[PDB]
Amino acid sequence: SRFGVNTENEDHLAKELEDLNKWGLNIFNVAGYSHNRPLTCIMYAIFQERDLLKTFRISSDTFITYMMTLEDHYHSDVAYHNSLHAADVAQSTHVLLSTPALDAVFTDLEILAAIFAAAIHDVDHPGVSNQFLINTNSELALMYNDESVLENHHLAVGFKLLQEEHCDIFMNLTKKQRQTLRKMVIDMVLATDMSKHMSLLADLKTMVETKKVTSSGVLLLDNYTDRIQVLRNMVHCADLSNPTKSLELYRQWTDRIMEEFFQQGDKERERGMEISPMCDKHTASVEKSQVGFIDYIVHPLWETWADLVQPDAQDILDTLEDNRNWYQSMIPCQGLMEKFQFELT
Ligand SMILES: CC(C)(C)NC(=O)Cc1ccc(Nc2nc(-c3ccccc3)nc3c2S(=O)(=O)CCC3)cc1
Ligand SMILES: [Ca+2]
Ligand SMILES: [Zn+2]
Repeated sequence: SRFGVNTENEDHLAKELEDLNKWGLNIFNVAGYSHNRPLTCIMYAIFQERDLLKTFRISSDTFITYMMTLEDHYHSDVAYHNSLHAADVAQSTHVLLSTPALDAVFTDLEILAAIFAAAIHDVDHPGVSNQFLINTNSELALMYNDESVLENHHLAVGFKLLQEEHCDIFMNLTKKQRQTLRKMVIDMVLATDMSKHMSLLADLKTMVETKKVTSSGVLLLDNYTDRIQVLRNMVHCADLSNPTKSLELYRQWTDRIMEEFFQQGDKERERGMEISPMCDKHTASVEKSQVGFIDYIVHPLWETWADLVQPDAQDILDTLEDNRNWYQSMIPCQGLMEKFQFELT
């Protein structure tokens, strides 16, 4: 196929894609059967399922041309922040959009924006933190004044690529649509910057305290401000959903991010940086740092999300608690979480 699917596993892929609308889709199998084109292959599936191609007159050719281009701007050598992660965040956002509490809430344009935002949110990620780029006086850091450095970059590159030959998937939108989508996308990607987590969660907390549903139990959002707030927390949840997938999947994610963190530690050493060495793979405690990560970041976010969508996210929340318990059981320089927390300042 134009996708990279051999006639061999075209049945394998279709069977894996039967769970396109599920939390337990396995995005790794999708990349195996697509020749490492998971982002393009899953985005195509998502757009078909939602009938977004026809709603917005994005021809297949334009969509595939843009997606394929987008996906090549992810770096396959970066262990976690590659096209598989982006594939996963998009597939995950696709599911969160369809939870019954969010049944008919969002316009097609809002759905288009959320999922697009998920696909581009990490494009051209060099595999290092914002703070690394800051401390090295990276051109990117200078360009965005050390503020949401990479998040700004992802947005820049994701829009830039619309301009390549037959890559403008938004060309048949009206001016008004394009301006609304853009503003929403910008707002969701910047919302994936971790130093904004706590302020993000502090507003989601509020939203829940005065939430209303229809007689159908569909959450009620009557002005742009509310919808974009839900949308941006949705994307950030998606971004932080690894620990809520099946233990088998979660551990693969953790393995990947730890490789990327350690690979960052090697660059810090190599380049002789700021005397404050992070722990290496012998000296770190990865398990302890996970439980630290889930208690401090992941669970408080997911618990508040589950509140908003009561009881839609319960199986998610229970799987989170099971996984926290598994990492918990496996527990025996500046540590991972110490380095994480210190660099929020
Ligand atoms: C901590 C440094 C290295 C400075 N990095 C950052 O601030 C950027 C950053 C990038 C990704 C994460 N995302 C993740 N971060 C962690 C983690 C964070 C701090 C201490 C120990 C672990 N674990 C996981 C993830 S994940 O859900 O992606 C995969 C599953 C486990 C957090 C932060
Ligand atoms: Ca990011
Ligand atoms: Zn991400």
